[PDB]
Amino acid sequence: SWEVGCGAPVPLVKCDENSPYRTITGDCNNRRSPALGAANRALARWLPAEYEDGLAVPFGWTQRKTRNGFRVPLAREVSNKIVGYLDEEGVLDQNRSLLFMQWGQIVDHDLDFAPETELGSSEHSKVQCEEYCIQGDNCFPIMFPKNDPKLKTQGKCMPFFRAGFVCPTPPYQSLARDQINSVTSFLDASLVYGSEPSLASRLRNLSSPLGLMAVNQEAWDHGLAYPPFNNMKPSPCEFINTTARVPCFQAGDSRASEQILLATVHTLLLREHNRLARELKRLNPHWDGEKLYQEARKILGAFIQIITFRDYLPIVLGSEMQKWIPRYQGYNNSVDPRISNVFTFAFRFGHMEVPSTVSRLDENYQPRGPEAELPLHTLFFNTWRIIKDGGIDPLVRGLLAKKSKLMNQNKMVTSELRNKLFQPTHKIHGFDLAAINLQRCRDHGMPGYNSWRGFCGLSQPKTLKGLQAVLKNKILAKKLLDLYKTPDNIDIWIGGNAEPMVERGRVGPLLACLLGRQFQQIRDGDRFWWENPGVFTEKQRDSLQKVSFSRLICDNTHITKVPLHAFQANNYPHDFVDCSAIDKLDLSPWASREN
Amino acid sequence: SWEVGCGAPVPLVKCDENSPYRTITGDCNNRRSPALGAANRALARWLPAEYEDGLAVPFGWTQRKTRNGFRVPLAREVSNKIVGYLDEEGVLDQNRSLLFMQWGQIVDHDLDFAPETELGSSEHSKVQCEEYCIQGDNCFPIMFPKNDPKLKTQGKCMPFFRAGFVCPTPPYQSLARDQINSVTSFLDASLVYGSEPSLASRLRNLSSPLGLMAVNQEAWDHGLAYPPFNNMKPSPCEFINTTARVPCFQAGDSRASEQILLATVHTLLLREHNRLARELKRLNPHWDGEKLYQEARKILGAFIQIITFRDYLPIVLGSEMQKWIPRYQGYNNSVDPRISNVFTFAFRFGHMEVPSTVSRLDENYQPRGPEAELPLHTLFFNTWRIIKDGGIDPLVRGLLAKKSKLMNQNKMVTSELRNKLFQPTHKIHGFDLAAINLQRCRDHGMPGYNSWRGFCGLSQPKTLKGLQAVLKNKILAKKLLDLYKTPDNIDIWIGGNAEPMVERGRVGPLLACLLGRQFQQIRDGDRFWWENPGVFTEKQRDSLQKVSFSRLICDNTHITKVPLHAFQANNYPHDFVDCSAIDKLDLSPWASREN
Ligand code: HEM
Ligand code: HEM
Ligand SMILES: *[C@@H]1O[C@H](CO)[C@@H](O[C@@H]2O[C@H](CO)[C@@H](O[C@H]3O[C@H](CO)[C@@H](O)[C@H](O)[C@@H]3O)[C@H](O)[C@H]2NC(C)=O)[C@H](O)[C@H]1NC(C)=O
Ligand SMILES: *[C@@H]1O[C@H](CO)[C@@H](O[C@@H]2O[C@H](CO)[C@@H](O[C@H]3O[C@H](CO)[C@@H](O)[C@H](O)[C@@H]3O)[C@H](O)[C@H]2NC(C)=O)[C@H](O)[C@H]1NC(C)=O
Ligand SMILES: *[C@@H]1O[C@H](CO)[C@@H](O[C@@H]2O[C@H](CO)[C@@H](O)[C@H](O)[C@H]2NC(C)=O)[C@H](O)[C@H]1NC(C)=O
Ligand SMILES: *[C@@H]1O[C@H](CO)[C@@H](O[C@@H]2O[C@H](CO)[C@@H](O)[C@H](O)[C@H]2NC(C)=O)[C@H](O)[C@H]1NC(C)=O
Ligand SMILES: *[C@@H]1O[C@H](CO)[C@@H](O[C@@H]2O[C@H](CO)[C@@H](O)[C@H](O)[C@H]2NC(C)=O)[C@H](O)[C@H]1NC(C)=O
Ligand SMILES: *[C@@H]1O[C@H](CO)[C@@H](O[C@@H]2O[C@H](CO)[C@@H](O)[C@H](O)[C@H]2NC(C)=O)[C@H](O)[C@H]1NC(C)=O
Ligand SMILES: *[C@@H]1O[C@H](CO)[C@@H](O)[C@H](O)[C@H]1NC(C)=O
Ligand SMILES: *[C@@H]1O[C@H](CO)[C@@H](O)[C@H](O)[C@H]1NC(C)=O
Ligand SMILES: [Ca+2]
Ligand SMILES: [Ca+2]
Repeated sequence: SWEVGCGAPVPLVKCDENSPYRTITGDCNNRRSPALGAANRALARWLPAEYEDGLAVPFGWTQRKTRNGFRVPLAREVSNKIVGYLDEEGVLDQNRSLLFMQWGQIVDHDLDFAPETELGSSEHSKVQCEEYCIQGDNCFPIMFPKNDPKLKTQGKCMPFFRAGFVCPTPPYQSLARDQINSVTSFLDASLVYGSEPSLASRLRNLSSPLGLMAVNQEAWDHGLAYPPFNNMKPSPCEFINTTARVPCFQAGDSRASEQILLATVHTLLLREHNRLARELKRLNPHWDGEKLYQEARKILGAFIQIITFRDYLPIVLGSEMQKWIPRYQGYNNSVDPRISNVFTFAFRFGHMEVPSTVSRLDENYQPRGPEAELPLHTLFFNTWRIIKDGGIDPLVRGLLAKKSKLMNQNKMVTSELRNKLFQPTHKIHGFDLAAINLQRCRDHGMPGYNSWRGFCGLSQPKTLKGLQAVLKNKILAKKLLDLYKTPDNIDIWIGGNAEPMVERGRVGPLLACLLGRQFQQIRDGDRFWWENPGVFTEKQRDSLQKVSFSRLICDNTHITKVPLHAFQANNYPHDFVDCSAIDKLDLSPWASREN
Repeated sequence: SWEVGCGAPVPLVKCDENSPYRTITGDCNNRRSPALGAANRALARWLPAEYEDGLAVPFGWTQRKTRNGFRVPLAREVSNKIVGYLDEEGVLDQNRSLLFMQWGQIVDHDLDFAPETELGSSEHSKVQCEEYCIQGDNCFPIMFPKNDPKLKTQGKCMPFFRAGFVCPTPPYQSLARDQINSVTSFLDASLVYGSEPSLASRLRNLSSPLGLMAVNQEAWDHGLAYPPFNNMKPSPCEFINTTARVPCFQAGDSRASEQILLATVHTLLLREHNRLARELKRLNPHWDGEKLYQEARKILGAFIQIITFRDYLPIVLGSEMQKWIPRYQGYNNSVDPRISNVFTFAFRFGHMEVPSTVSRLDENYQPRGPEAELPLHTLFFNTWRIIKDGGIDPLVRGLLAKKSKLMNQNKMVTSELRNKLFQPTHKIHGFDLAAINLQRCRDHGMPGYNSWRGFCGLSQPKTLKGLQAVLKNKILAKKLLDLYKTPDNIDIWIGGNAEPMVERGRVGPLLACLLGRQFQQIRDGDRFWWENPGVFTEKQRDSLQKVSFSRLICDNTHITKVPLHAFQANNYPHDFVDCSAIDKLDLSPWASREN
């Protein structure tokens, strides 16, 4: 039967039909099922939801209940007992640029986003959670264990809310809970253009009839632009440095400002749009604005798919790609292009690759000034360090020359992320990303480590001597279940990352499986995948295989010497070459001849 | 309506059932229904709650919904246009002592306390209501009209927190909201003995046999008692004058020290008890420390009741007393003894009987001192002016010799109360009792004015020519609805207080009703009312029939000249006689004898 409980707000689009262009909402990619893969629809489930009341309450809610006959360890304890580490000494991946984790957070962002629930924009229930730590309704506090340093400093807990679900979000019911994905499952640069038409036009210079993205009129970077400042007052980017008074940037996506390096690449993508539109305009003079805006948007998306599948995914899945992402072979009209719930917890591995400091290099890539080397922690929702401090050129260099953190079984998440996190809703710099990642698993109802090791075809260990075989490490295998008590209860985020990394990759057996599949599907089920016949022509493609992130730099900044392979470890004199040694993306084929 | 309801936090006890003594909590009075009339229950309702969303948002909080098709007047605006005046001359009630005014406030405090809501305990939210004046779930501001003084001087609005409701304290749903009465509904002098098991005890000197209430050990008044100071740091009493640094008095009821005059009678009471206990002890040598309290505590309540129904009510109601309060025909157990909500707004008529200043007289009832007449406003929460500047003797001569404030359709409430009211919570001296009152009606869900004229079975005016016939004042009737636009929307408090006084009484036909009905009720449903058989003996009564407030003054102060009728006007020295001229209350009939 179909006890299809309740429905949906949803921008209802009617498709065009023959149009050679992508819709904003994400609809119509599919002819037999339109809304399949669009924004604001429940995340998909590869495996049945696992809640305490089997229907919607998270494990670790009604203390006096267990799973599989045990008490689920507090989120914050899992973090301390197993996730943290004090000494940053030589904890850096050595064949991976910082760019390697920045491009990650970007592709993640183009694929998913489960809105937190906040009804409340005047509200004090908003406060019964930050100030009293009382579980009830959407408030699901992250309690602290004994002798947790935070206790003498911030309170009894860390405010935390449940992720919105389909249908409303308020007085919730009926069938097994499924949370929403407010973005589009396609690598369609929807972080640059948006997911709701309403906002996709706000982003637009629509007074000049030459298709351009709206840009800042009050701030500059050597005659180069920054995204437009966001409207809404009580923005956090202002709070950080009350004096400076420079707000967050506004982009197709709403997380663009979390950290100064994220904002930076958001600027390159915004910038590449314009070089492309202007260019096309000059070549196809008769072309009209709307035509420019989308031929550009199309060029750009092709870009995010080629960098992502040619340069980025090989080196994550490593030797497990050929196995999961077979070589492309046409639109498989019948493949779920949607993002599964788990994916959004399996692609969080990146969290473990964020270094504890971001540095600014000066034209010869030398640490510039008295404060070129800052703490990751003083960079969340920070834009003034950009507007009022050298622009983003010195930051882009950092990304090219400095390396990312390497996932170490006994150095998982830097404290800058596990102890001093800034949440846009709050005032302190004392939240924890690891703990959040852990309850958030429970909020969404994920099944356990074993039920997932299963989904992939790997042994489901039960003996502590068994966990050791997989994790290839005793003391980790031990600390782990002195907490969970059984392999069947370990949270996927942690349980997955605990595994050693596959050959020449950056994630193990289970993560490789969950990512591999997901990615293949949004690539085989996307009607606009660039390589699929019709979306572009033989000659347009030929020109597209020559793009590179290195080239992206050369055309939108004043950097001059850059690496051929922006994603691997590169020292400054040798591994760098002046831009004229690198391919250019010939937009000639885009030329349209009249008669 | 015979149905179920929210059974929230209430001290639970077991009815002994044959104890000749009232419980402190008020519980067990009623045999068939225990709770009835108990403290911390929430207020009898005589009419439907009227709220804007039919459940809990005050009328006039959502800035666009109406009442009966019309916008509700700002709380403060009514106060400026109607309630206030600038000449305090000729405003004195020629035939009513200041004491009149004062006994009314004692009888009220014995009957009802609706706690306003929250505190927080280190809160960022008390701050969001006294700075930005932002509306929000517990904070319902009082906004300042345009062209109002307070604007230039205090700010945008003055703080106001809705009053406590019954299932919760914090935030939620389903039934018409009701406020809590934290004091026993019977006239049992519990402003003295308290309404809580735990406080009730602490308030007594258990370090002796003698069964007495504990007195202050740091300061005495000419060899006489004072109540003990209150622990509470961030005390209002000390803030007034830091140099003096004299804390608030601790009494059976919180408000005990809002003003020098109230805190005063609060001592005569306290002293009355210790006397009785002491006295009883010698006539009954073998009694118990414990038997001493409540034989006295019984003697005391009975005292309140008498003065209230016998010298006091007969002059508030006047020719409407027989109509509502017939002669006692004994305990009618089928009568709801609880205080209705409206009573708590009907009784505030006394807010308009407070004169502009408070005096201090020398033993010849001559102004005593360089600063005898003190403007009222510098007396809210004042204690040092007692303990340190004179004693209570000078004040009590004040009450007996000075006059109250006559209610006058033109001068409603003193400016010492309209503009300069002090609240314990906050710092400045610029609040408005009148505006609090009006705001407070909408908070308590008070049905409109007409909905009450009807309830008492009186003409309901619809037109302006209609409202003039009742108020017997054209101009007023006009000012009133140039603001309310319709008789239906006039806030009870004012509308009630607007009607011209009844014969030989001090309230209009409406209030006469409300107040008459309420009082009769707490008297006919109180199993312990004194005239009731069993409660006190035939002889015991015959001796209680002579208690007088003049005698109270005598036995417990060093005043020797007092009037027979302490409630009306009395000029010195013709209306004053020697304390030897007034009766004494013989306790000989309380003499128990062995076999
Ligand atoms: C600071 C934060 C980052 C940089 C130090 C960072 C980085 C990444 C990378 C590199 C990712 C994948 C390659 C990635 C995936 C996802 N993140 Fe994370 N992130 C920072 C801070 C946050 C915060 C706060 C959140 C919200 C967490 C919550 O669940 O409440 C966050 C989330 C995510 C996320 C969820 C997307 C979604 O489903 O809505 C990823 C897939 N990041 N991040
Ligand atoms: C100062 C205050 C007084 C002295 C000038 C004063 C006096 C009286 C008298 C004489 C009353 C009866 C004849 C009387 C009744 C009630 N009051 Fe009032 N009062 C002073 C100050 C206040 C403040 C502040 C309040 C709270 C107002 C609010 O609505 O928030 C107050 C209340 C009341 C009240 C309500 C009891 C209740 O239902 O909770 C009376 C019946 N007074 N007062
Ligand atoms: C708040 O944001 C301010 C930006 O508007 C920032 O002010 C600037 O920072 C420093 C003050 O210490 C000065 O800048 C110089 O600092 C180093 C030397 O330490 C130089 O190498 C740099 O080139 C740079 O010129 C600026 O004078 C100052 N500007 C202003 C207006 O103060 C503050 O640092 C921020 N304050 C906080 C607490 O975050
Ligand atoms: C703060 O409270 C003080 C009382 O605790 C009060 O001071 C009192 O008033 C004056 C001191 O200024 C003294 O009274 C008079 O004393 C002799 C008469 O005997 C006169 O010659 C003096 O000039 C003075 O007028 C009291 O002794 C003094 N009380 C105490 C305990 O010191 C202040 O007036 C109060 N301040 C405010 C702002 O209210
Ligand atoms: C660092 O990573 C690079 C990137 O993969 C490695 O070079 C690749 O090596 C594989 C075979 O192992 C080849 O398919 C490619 O020709 C190489 N790609 C690039 C971009 O160079 C390199 O071997 C790694 N460095 C070390 C020391 O292992
Ligand atoms: C929209 O596009 C127009 C066209 O370029 C922008 O106007 C130019 O702005 C630059 C720098 O701000 C000036 O040097 C030129 O003089 C302007 N050109 C013309 C023809 O007026 C405009 O700034 C853009 N606005 C937004 C919000 O992006
Ligand atoms: C002041 O008010 C009281 C009560 O209203 C008056 O009391 C009545 O006075 C008249 C004499 O004029 C008689 O009807 C009664 O004997 C009194 N009853 C009471 C309870 O006192 C009082 O007398 C008024 N002042 C004057 C001079 O009448
Ligand atoms: C509690 O009651 C006792 C019993 O009388 C009080 O004790 C006497 O207090 C007087 C007055 O200060 C002293 O002169 C006596 O010396 C005390 N006698 C005894 C046996 O203690 C006591 O002061 C009272 N305390 C309180 C706080 O009320
Ligand atoms: C797509 O589905 C078809 C239909 O069953 C099948 O030929 C094949 O498994 C899929 N093709 C690709 C390229 O994935
Ligand atoms: C007792 O109260 C009941 C209920 O209000 C009422 O019927 C009647 O007035 C009273 N009975 C007598 C005999 O007075
Ligand atoms: Ca997308
Ligand atoms: Ca009482």
